[PDB]
Amino acid sequence: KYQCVKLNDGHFMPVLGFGTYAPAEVPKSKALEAVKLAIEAGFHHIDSAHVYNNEEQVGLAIRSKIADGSVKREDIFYTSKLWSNSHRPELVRPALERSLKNLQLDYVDLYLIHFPVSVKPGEEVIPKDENGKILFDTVDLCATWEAMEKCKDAGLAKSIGVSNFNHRLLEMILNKPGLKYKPVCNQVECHPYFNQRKLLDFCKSKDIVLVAYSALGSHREEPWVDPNSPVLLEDPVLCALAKKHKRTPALIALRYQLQRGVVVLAKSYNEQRIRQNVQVFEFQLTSEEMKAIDGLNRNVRYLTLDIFAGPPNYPF
Ligand SMILES: NC(=O)c1ccc[n+]([C@@H]2O[C@H](COP(=O)([O-])OP(=O)(O)OC[C@H]3O[C@@H](n4cnc5c(N)ncnc54)[C@H](OP(=O)(O)O)[C@@H]3O)[C@@H](O)[C@H]2O)c1
Ligand SMILES: CC1=C(CC(=O)O)c2cc(F)ccc2/C1=C\c1ccc([S@](C)=O)cc1
Repeated sequence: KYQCVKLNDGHFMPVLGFGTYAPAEVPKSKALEAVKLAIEAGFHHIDSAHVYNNEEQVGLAIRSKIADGSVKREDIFYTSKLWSNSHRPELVRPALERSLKNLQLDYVDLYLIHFPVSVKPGEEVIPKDENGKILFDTVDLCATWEAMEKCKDAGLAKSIGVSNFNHRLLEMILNKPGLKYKPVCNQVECHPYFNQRKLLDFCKSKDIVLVAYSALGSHREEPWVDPNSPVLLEDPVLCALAKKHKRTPALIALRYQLQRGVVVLAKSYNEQRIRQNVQVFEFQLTSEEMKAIDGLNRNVRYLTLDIFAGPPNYPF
């Protein structure tokens, strides 16, 4: 057994997920080893994406742990994400199918619209013209969503949701004429320096689960994250709580999200830290402790993805 939350489509999501994105100079071979270790350690939820260029490796890890008897498919919750070169409705299903072919899995547990800004179709994930300008596309995300809905009806994705959607964009889905399935989740950046209280409350009001990414304060990889940004795990309140509980500031940050009703992801490729992260289920924080962490909030967004800024659907 393991701790899960019931989603608004009746499916269940394990409340601690393993993040698999790593910076491009980390060999992709490391994702295979990391995901096996995560499963060994007790992660039952794995988070990936077409754009991470690791599905072949993450799929092999998963297949390997099923084929060797360590786990059944039904006790792995695997997430993929639809990349912005395949937002046009007729391209959605084929993108899910290529992900599944690369994974050698029959279905994904969850399939997300990765990012609301669309780019031109084709093999290149960031297509650019000869002058280096990103080739943006104009796509109605309500039509993208209908195509997602069909992928759920075909059984290829058990559940569907979104990522990096703001209030306006969620409403655009929620208020869609003929809407068949709400998003089960909105995966977004969330941590004690950016606690997303406002959007969290909105999502709760609509029974959408907020899935927190960069919950340990991000990979901090340039140029995507401003190296001047404060180091979350160096926070003195988190480090003092850690010290007090004989845990680590990472565990404190992760426990904070579980108690506030958020599903939390944690990436690590390091064997010790992978094992340590499942200890989030071994301790609890008091109301006073929780309030102290709410106090750390400071409007710090680490991951702007501002290479996609300009178009109206840029969410930040
Ligand atoms: N939907 C989206 O657009 C989106 C955006 C960003 C991320 N994500 C997903 O969310 C996942 C997590 O976000 P993310 O990678 O920014 O990083 P994140 O989990 O905040 O973690 C960042 C850093 O924490 C380190 N770490 C892990 N456990 C630790 C521990 N116990 N003590 C000290 N350090 C620890 C990792 O290094 P080691 O590997 O060496 O441990 C990693 O570099 C990604 O892999 C991806 O699946 C999705
Ligand atoms: C959407 C996305 C994210 C968020 C995530 O982890 O889900 C991400 C995070 C990073 F630190 C760097 C890139 C990405 C990214 C997509 C992406 C963009 C350009 C490239 S390069 C120019 O080919 C590769 C990937």
